Amino acid sequence: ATKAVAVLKGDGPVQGIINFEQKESNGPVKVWGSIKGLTEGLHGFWVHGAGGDLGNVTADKDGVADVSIEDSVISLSGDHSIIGRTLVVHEKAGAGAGSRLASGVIGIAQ
Repeated sequence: ATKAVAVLKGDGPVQGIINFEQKESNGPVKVWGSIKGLTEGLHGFWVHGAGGDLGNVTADKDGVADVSIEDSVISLSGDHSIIGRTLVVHEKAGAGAGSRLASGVIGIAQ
């Protein structure tokens, strides 16, 4: 199997760590992670450039956001291994204009 981890951080309160997983070169890439600091509402937090663009993420009263969804596209295994890409977040979904609030990097779960 293959595991991937990426540490994201905005300025101070904004912080999270998205985890990945793969069964084979063309296995289903399980998307799930735990973010915090954000505000109650949607938060488009995915890997820009790669094929891992999903809807948005939901936060809690204390910003605690939980991510748990399945999507076999990026495929972090084989020739099209997304492993080594960059992750970011948008100010809001359906915005169009807004500098990335945070930024990270995808890599094997050392």
